[PDB]
Amino acid sequence: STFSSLVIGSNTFIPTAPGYYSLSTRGFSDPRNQIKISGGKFNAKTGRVTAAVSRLWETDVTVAGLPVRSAAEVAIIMTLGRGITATNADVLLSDLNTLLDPARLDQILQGGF
Amino acid sequence: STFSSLVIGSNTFIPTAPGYYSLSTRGFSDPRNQIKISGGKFNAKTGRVTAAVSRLWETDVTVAGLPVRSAAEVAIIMTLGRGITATNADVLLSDLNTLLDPARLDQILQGGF
Amino acid sequence: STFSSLVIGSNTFIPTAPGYYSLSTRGFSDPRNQIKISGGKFNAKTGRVTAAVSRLWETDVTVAGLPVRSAAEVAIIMTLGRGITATNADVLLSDLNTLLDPARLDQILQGGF
Amino acid sequence: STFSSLVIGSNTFIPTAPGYYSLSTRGFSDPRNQIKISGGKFNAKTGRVTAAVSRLWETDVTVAGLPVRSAAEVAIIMTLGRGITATNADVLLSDLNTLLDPARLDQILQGGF
Amino acid sequence: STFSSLVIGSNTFIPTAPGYYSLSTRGFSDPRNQIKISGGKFNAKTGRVTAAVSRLWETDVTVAGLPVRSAAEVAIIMTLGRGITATNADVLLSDLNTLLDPARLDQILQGGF
Amino acid sequence: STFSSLVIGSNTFIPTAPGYYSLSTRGFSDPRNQIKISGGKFNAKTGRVTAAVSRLWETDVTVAGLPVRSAAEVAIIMTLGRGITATNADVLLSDLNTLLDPARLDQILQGGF
RNA sequence: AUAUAUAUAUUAUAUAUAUA
Repeated sequence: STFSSLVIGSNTFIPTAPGYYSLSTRGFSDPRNQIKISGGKFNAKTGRVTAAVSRLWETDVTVAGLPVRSAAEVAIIMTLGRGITATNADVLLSDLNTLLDPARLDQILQGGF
Repeated sequence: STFSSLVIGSNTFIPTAPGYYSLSTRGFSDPRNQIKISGGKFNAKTGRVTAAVSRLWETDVTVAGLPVRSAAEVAIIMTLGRGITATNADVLLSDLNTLLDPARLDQILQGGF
Repeated sequence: STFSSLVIGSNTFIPTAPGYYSLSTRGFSDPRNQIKISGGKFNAKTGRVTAAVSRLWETDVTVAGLPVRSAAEVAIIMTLGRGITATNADVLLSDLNTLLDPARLDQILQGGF
Repeated sequence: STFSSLVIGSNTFIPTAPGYYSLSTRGFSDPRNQIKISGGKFNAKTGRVTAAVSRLWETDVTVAGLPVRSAAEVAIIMTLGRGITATNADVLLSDLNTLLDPARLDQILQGGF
Repeated sequence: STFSSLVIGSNTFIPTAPGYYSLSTRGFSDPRNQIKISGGKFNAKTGRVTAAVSRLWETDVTVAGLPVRSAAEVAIIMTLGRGITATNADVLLSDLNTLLDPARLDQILQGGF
Repeated sequence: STFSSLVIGSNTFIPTAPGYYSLSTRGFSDPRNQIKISGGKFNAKTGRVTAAVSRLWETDVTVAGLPVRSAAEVAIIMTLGRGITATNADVLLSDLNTLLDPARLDQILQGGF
């Protein structure tokens, strides 16, 4: 609703459902490729604001000879006390995306502590 | 202590607690600056692996004229089905980091759908 | 029966069953391509005449590796109070067709409010 | 909310209520001129997505010597099985609008089969 | 997000939450400076439309030697019967703004009947 | 009681009832044109003061051929924490009256969010 | 008689399509 479109490089996401922005290429019965945004929740009790941006992707892969549609969800959840800047948030996120290369991800996905 | 250390640019994080890595500069009384990794959860019931990497940062900031220590937490939660690659995950995460610039982050944190 | 045939562009629909007009080409085992008209109903309680023109199209597509025939139905329903012209109705219909392009339709099918 | 505004020819419709887009000119006591969109509903049982776009227009006409406000509603209802494109739907809609001219519409409103 | 932006002199308000527009300068941790619009409620029972526009402003001020963040909210509630124009409303509102200068505002806030 | 009269341009309002100031032109059985002031309420619990100034106007309009007296009420409600100035109030009010022109009022009165 | 779907009013009212 509040964003007219979300652009990432070449890819352009149009808003479909409340909180939902799906790729312009993808049809309605095509595998989902989208972004979910729920944000701005704030309670005086915690003094902290909470928001969440999820990236959801589906791909058709043949596993054990059977074509199945597999899902993949990367959800970011932000909890920021008063005094924190959106810039602080992007810095922490950037730190995490730098930290997660496919090496460490394969190792963490099988159990890396 | 699967990872001996986590390096992000110049910043180096040493392991302290199980799945906890904090910056080498900081003290224990100093505000927290750290990374929590708990990953690798798999059930063949759903064929889905689930992992989480969290970034936690505290800063001493003056808010409305009063000195306060505030917390900021960006948590990534990955839920991947069979046949999704760690490369797919880094792609989706990179998409999210590119999407979240401070402008959109602020809009969403103030309530953006 | 009250329409001898319905011409739409290149295609010509002949009546088969009461209120049914299918494409002249199709054989009986071919997928259905038809128009269902039923209208003129008036109840004194509401003072509203009501009419409907449905369009039904089937196509053979492979889904989940199985060749299957799926359907697609677009139904227009007109409810008009005393003092409305058929021209008022064609104006409203034209408005809706100008409004619904494939992009907006995909959006609405994926959950558009 | 997912559409900032709907332009149709000269006229421009702004959203007022969830799923409602009325003409920007009209005041609150003026007759209603609006579009009602609600769609995206999918049930696994039928494998059919269903959506609806209604057009609602009221006008003030004297009937039986009494000035009365009467309504006129043209509702499009889309039911699409797996493997249909939004382009398939716009084609069917265009077919119906080409088909329905005022003459045929008057005929159908007066009882056309 | 019916209104893409609210402009008042030099100040520009962007939409954040449903019916919420905050100044483009401010951050989420920064004090609130915003406009809440919730309007258009109509029942034919009373023939009365009801709408509300609120202005919310926070400032960090030292009070009795202690730094405090204080809130200030001016809320307009319009209740209009059939046949009242939006022009009538702006006239009445302009009357109220002309009437409330700081002298009378202070007198009334200290208890003026 | 506390104000001897309220003057707005050419128009002069005399106090009639406690909290009530009606136009000097208007008789007692004439349509109401008045200002209601209730103000100064302050509780230590909230720390905030509340006041309210309403503008009430009635006009005779023929609707559906029947002459009816329609009401119109624009109420301002102020809630100001300690540290706020009456000048701050007039500024916020002035912002609102600048923001509400007949364009945006007609659009909000039919539902603008 | 069964199944599916849309719109109006504060559970009720109106309407379309598929199957026996």
